[PDB]
Amino acid sequence: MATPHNSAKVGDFAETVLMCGDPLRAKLIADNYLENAKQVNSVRGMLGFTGTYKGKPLSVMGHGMGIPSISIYAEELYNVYKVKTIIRVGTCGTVDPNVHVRDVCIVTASGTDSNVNRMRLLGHDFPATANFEVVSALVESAKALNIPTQVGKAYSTDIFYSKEQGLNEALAQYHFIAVEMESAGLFPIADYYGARAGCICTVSDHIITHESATPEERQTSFQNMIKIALEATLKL
Amino acid sequence: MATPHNSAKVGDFAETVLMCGDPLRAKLIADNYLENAKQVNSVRGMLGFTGTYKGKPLSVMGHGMGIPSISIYAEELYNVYKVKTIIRVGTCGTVDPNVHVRDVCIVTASGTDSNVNRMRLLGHDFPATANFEVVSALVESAKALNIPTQVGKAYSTDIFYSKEQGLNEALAQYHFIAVEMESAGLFPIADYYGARAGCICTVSDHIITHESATPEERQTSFQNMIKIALEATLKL
Amino acid sequence: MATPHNSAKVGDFAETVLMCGDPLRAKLIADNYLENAKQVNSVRGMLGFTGTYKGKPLSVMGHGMGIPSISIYAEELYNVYKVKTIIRVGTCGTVDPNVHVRDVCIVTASGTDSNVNRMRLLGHDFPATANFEVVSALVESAKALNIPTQVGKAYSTDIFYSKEQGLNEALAQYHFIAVEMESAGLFPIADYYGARAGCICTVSDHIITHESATPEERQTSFQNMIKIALEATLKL
Amino acid sequence: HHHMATPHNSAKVGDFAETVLMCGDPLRAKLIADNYLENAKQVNSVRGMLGFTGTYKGKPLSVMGHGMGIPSISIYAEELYNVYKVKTIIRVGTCGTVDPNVHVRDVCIVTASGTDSNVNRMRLLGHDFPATANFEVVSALVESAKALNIPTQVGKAYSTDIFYSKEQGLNEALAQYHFIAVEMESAGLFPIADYYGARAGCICTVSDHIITHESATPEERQTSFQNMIKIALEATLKL
Amino acid sequence: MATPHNSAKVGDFAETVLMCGDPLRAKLIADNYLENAKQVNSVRGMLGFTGTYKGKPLSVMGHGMGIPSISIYAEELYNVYKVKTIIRVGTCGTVDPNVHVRDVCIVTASGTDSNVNRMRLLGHDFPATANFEVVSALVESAKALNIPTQVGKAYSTDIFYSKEQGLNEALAQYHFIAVEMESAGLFPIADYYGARAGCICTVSDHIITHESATPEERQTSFQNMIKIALEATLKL
Amino acid sequence: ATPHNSAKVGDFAETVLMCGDPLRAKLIADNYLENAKQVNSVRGMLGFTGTYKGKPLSVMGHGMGIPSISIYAEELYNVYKVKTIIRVGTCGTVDPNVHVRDVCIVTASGTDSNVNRMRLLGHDFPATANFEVVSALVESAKALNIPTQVGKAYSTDIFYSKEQGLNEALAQYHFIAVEMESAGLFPIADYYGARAGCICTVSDHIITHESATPEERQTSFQNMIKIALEATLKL
Repeated sequence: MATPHNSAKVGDFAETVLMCGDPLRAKLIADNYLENAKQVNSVRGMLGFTGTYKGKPLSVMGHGMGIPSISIYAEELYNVYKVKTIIRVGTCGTVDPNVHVRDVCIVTASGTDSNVNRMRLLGHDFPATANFEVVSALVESAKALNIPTQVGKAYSTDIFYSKEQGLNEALAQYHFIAVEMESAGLFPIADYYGARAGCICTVSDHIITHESATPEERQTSFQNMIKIALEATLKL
Repeated sequence: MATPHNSAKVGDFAETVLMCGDPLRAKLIADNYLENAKQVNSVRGMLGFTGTYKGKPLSVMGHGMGIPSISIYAEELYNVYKVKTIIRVGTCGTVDPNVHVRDVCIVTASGTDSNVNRMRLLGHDFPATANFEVVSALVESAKALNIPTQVGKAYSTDIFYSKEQGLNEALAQYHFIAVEMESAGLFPIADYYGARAGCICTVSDHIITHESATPEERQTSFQNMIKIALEATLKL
Repeated sequence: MATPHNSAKVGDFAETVLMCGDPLRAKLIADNYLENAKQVNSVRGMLGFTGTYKGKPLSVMGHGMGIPSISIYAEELYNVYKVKTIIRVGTCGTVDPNVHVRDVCIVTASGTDSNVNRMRLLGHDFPATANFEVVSALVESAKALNIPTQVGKAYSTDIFYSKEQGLNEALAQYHFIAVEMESAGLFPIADYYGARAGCICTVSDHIITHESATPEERQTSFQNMIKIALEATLKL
Repeated sequence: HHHMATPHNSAKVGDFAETVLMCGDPLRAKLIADNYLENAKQVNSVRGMLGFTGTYKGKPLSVMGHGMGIPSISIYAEELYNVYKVKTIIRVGTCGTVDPNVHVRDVCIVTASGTDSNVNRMRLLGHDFPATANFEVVSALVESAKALNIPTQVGKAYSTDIFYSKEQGLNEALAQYHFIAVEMESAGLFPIADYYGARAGCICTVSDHIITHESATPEERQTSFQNMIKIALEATLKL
Repeated sequence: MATPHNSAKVGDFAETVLMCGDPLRAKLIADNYLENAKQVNSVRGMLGFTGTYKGKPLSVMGHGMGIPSISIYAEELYNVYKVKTIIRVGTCGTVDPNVHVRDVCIVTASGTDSNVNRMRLLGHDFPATANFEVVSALVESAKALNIPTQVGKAYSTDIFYSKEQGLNEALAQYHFIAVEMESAGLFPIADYYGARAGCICTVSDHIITHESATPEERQTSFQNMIKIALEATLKL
Repeated sequence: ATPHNSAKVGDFAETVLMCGDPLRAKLIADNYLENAKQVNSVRGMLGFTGTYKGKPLSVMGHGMGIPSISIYAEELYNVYKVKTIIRVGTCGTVDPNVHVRDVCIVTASGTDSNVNRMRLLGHDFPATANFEVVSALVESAKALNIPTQVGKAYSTDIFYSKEQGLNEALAQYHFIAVEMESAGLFPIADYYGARAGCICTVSDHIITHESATPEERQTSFQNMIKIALEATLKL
C-alpha cells in the first residue's frame, strides 16, 4: 500500500481535501455534496472519497480523534498524496461569552496542551497557525452566503474528559472561540510541507453556560459550515 | 446515546474488553474467536462486539490511533460501561537489540512524549503501569501455550512519523521493547477508576535494523498474541 | 501620573495606536505623517504622540525593546487609556528561503522563547495571534498600494544575540517569515482586554544567507511599511 | 579512586554476590547480615555505608546500605551493576501510603515508581521514562509472600526528593491514582538496572498512612520488617 | 555605528559603567555626580554618558525595561566596548518582612521567571550571581559611609503587571529582598565575557504591606544608593 | 527527636560544619574540636558538638545528594534551632583557570534537581549563600595566606554523568565547583531565616583529567578546614 494507513494510490486524492473526525460524516459529505465521488480509502474504516464540487476536484476523508490521529493522516496526504490544501471541518465547544451555540467559527490559530509543537521548535512556543489565504477564503465565502461567522483562536486538547480546574476560565479570559481536539496538530504539518491548512467548526455546546444545540440546529449549522467550506475550495 | 462516541447501553460490554486500534481488526477478532457475538457499537466506525471466549463473556472494540483517541473510549468503558479490565492488543516496532520482528511483547509499563500523565500528577513523573494480575495472566498464558515472550517497557508516542534525533538510541539503551501509540494513555485511566489494564503487542518492524515481518510472520505473531490474550481473560 | 510609565491623561491617546520599539522613530512618524500632532508622553524618553492621519485620530508611541517592555506599555494603553487597536511596526530578520531583504511581512501569529504566554494559560501553548480584521486591513492596504507582502508567522525572541544552535534551521523548516522581539507579548494582552492588535515588519537581514539591507533600502522599506500601516488605520 | 574499586566502596571485584538486598540505613543492612546471612563478611565500610556478603540457605547473597535519596542510591547501584557485576538488586525498606485501601503493616511490592526527580527525564530526551521493576523480581516477591501466607499489595510507588514535603494536593493526586507506597529511592534504581541489562525490584512495609495519620507501633514495625525480609530472602532463592 | 543600538565609538565607555532602566535617571546621575561629563549615546533615546567620579573615569547609561533590553546593551558593552564592570542601580519592590521602603538592597543573586538562563545551561538551574568583588565593594562602601544595607536575593520578572497567585508569598517565605526586572539577565552575560556585574537598588514599595516611600524618602534612599555605588567604583 | 537524629534541641551548637562522609565528620571533631561529644549516630550519620577556640561548634555528616542533605539540614534549622551551616567538602572543576588543590568558596549553586523550582512556582530560584558566611570564609583565607576562588558551584543529582555538552557550558559561564549538595542547602536556610555557605577543595579537573595525589588531598583538606573553623569565630 502507498502508506500503512491508506489504500489510496498516489493521484487518488485531489489537491484540496476536506477532513472531519468521523469517517461516517466524511461519507455524508461525499454523498450529499460531491459529484461522481469514488471511495479511495477504507483502511481502519477511515473512509475517504474523491469527486468534484462545481467542476473542481475535491476529496473528503475522516481523520479520527485527536492530534496523533490527524497527524498520521495529514502527514501522509501532504507527503505521499501531494495534497496542497486541507480544510478541517468539525464541531466544537466554546467558552467565549459572546459566542453562542449554532455559531460558525473560522480558526486563525490554535493553542494546545499537546507536546507535539514544542518538539518541532526546540521546546519553544510554536503557534499552530492557519494559512491566511484559507482563512480569508472561508471568511469571504461566508459573507457571500450571508452566514455570520466568528474568527479567532481555537484550543486543541488531548483530553476530551477534562478534569483541569481553571482551564475554561483562562480560555474565556483570552477569548478562545472554539475548543476541539485536532487543529493544533494539522497546521504545523502543513507548514513543514510548504502547504496550506485551515479549520472551520460549528458550536454545539457552550462549555460555561451549558447551552446545547438541538439536533435540528446541529443539522442547520452543519449545512451552513459545509457550504462555506465547499465554496471556499473554489477560491483556493 | 449512553456516550457521544458509543451507542451501546450500560451492560452491553463485558467486564473484560480487548481493544486494538483498527476497528476492522476488532471485527476480525470477534468473527474468528468469539462465539455468541453481537455488534454493540458502530459510532464513528469504531466497531465493538460482545460475545464469549470458551464460555466467558468478553468484548472486543477498536480504540483508534493515539492517546487522545483511546482515552475517550477507555474513560467511557470504565466510567459508563463499568468495565473492570481492558487488555490492549496491537502491533509495535522495537528498538531493542535482543527483540526481533515476529516477537510478542507483554508490557509492564509505558513511557511517553505526551503531556497527559504529567497533567494528572502535578507535573511529575507518573509511570503508566500495567496491572500486575493482568501482566501475570498474560505471562502465564504464554507459558502454558509454549509461546516465548518479551516482557518489559513500551514507549507510547504521539508522533508516528518521528523526526527526533537520538530517541531510538536512548530507547534501545534502556531496553524499551515496544514502540506504539496508546498504552501510556490507558493505564492511568484504569488507575483513576480503580480498574485494571494491560497490553500485549506483536513486533512488526525493527526500527534500528529496519527488518520487517513478512505477511506470513505477521499472521503467526497475531495468532500467538491473540491466543495469549484470550486465554488470559479466562484467568481474570 | 495615570501610570508609572506614562504621563498622558486618560483620553490623550486615540483609539488606534501605532507602536515601534525606537521612540525616536515614533517621533519621526508623528513629525512626517501625523497632522496637528502633540506629544503626550516623555516618561523614560518613551515618546508618544497623538494627532490625525487624513483627519482620523491616530497616536504613535515607542514601546522599547523586548516582551517585558512592550507588555508594560501595551497593558497600560489598553487598560488605562482605553485603546482599541495597536499595530506594531518595525524591522525583522528572516530565515525563510523564499523571503528576501526588503520584503514586507504581515504577522498572523508569533512564536516565542518567552514564558509569558505559558504563564497566562496554565502552562499550555497559547498562540500569540493577530486580530483578523487588523491582518486583513494591512493586507488590503498593501494591495491598494501595489506593495507585495509576505503573510505568516513571526518568532519573538528574548535574546537578540542568539547563541542557539539549530534554531534558525527549525524556523526555516516551518516557514517562519519574521524574527523580531515583541509581537508575541502584544497579542495576548490585546486578547485579555478584548481588543485588537497586529504587526507589520520589513526584512532588514537574511539570518541564514547573510544579505543585509543598505541604509537606503532600509529607508525605502520603512516608507512602504509605514504607508501600509497608516492606510490600514483608515479601514479600522 | 587512588586504590579502591570505586570512589565510594572498598569491596574488591567479586566481593558482592550476584544478588544484593539494599536498604537506606547501613545499620539495618548490618542487622540483616547478622540475623539472616551465614558465612558473612563485611565488604564495605566507606562512608559508614556497611555492606556484607554471605549466603542465605546456601545461595550467595549480599546486603548493603544505599543512603537516603535518588542521588545516593544511584551512586551505589551504578557501581554495583557496573564494577561489581551484580545482576539483581532488591530494595527493602519502609514507606508511607496514601491509598484508601492500604493500611499500616501492609507489605507493598513495587511494580513501578513515579518521581519528582529530573533524573529519568534526563535519560530519555526529556520524556516520561517509567521507572519499572523487573517482572521476574516482582513475581518472585509475590510468590514468596504467597508461600509464606503473608498478604501483599502490588502496585506503584512514588519516590520523592523531599522528605519534608510542603506540596499541596500531591497526596490527594497520589491517592486518586492508587499509588501504594511513598518513599525516596526506587525511581532512581530501576532505570540504572535497565542501562546495565540487569534486574531490580522493591518491597516496603507501610509505617504510616499519610492521609488518615495512622502509624504503626514499634512492635507492629518489627513484625512488618520480619515479614518483609523473609519474603525478600525467600525470593532470592528463586532469582 | 559600533553596534545597532549605540552610537558611541569604542573607548567612549569607561571600564566601569553604572546602568539604570530610565535614561532620564542616567542623565540625572551624570549631571549631579559626574565631572567632565559628555554624552556618548543617544540611539533610541537610551542616553549614556562618560565623565569622572573623584578623578576616575566612569560611565552611566540607561538599559531600558526588562531582561531582553538590558541583555542587548550589556552584551554590547562587554563585547564591543570592552567594559569590565557593570553595576546596575535602580528601584525595586520588596516582599521581605524585615525590609522596609527607603532601604538599600545589595543583590547577591537574582531569580527569574525568564527562560534566558535555562537556555544557557542545557535547561538546568543557572543562578544569576553577582560578582563577589563587586558585592564586596558595595558592602564595604556602604559600611564606610555608615549607610545600613540589606544584602541578599532579588527576583527579576518579565511581567510588571503580575496576575500570578502565590508568587509574592513564596518570595517572602524565602526572603527575597528585591523585586525588579533586569538583574537576572545581566549577571550571566558578565560570566560569559569573564567580566563583573552587580546590582544595588532602593526599596520604593512593600508589595505585601503596601507601604510606599514618600518623595523625601525616595530622595534620601537614592542619595544613599548612588553614593554607595560611586564610592565602590573607586575600589574596582 | 527526629527519625534521622537522636539528638535533642540544645545538643547542636548554633553553628554547624557539615560534610558528606560521616567518618570525615568524626575526623574533624577528633582533630579540631575541644570537649567534643557525639550527639548522633542514627544511620551511621555521625554528629558531634564541642568548641573551637572557646566557641560552641558542631560537625555532622550529611550523606550524598540533595535529598539527603535536605533531611539533615531541615531538621537542624527547624528542630535543633541551628543558625549557620557551613558545608565543607571536595569538588571537581571545569573552569580553565581553576586547578586541583584550589580552594573554592561558593556564592551560589546551580543544579539539575527540581527541588528549587518546586519551592518557587516553577521559576528560577538561585540557591544563594549568605553573604556574611561567604565574607567570613574569604577573610579567614586571607588571614591565613591561602589563595581562594570565589564563585558559582553546580550541584548535580548524578555523579555518573552521561550528559553531553554540560561541562563545556559550565566552563563557558565560569562555574568553579561541581558537587552534589549545596544547591539543596541554601534554600532551606532561606526558609528558616538562617544562614548557609559552602567551601570545597578541588580534587579533580573534569576537563584536563588532572587529579590530586594523596599528599595534595591532605594539604587541601587541612587548608579548607582551617578556613572554615576560623570563619566560625567571626560568625
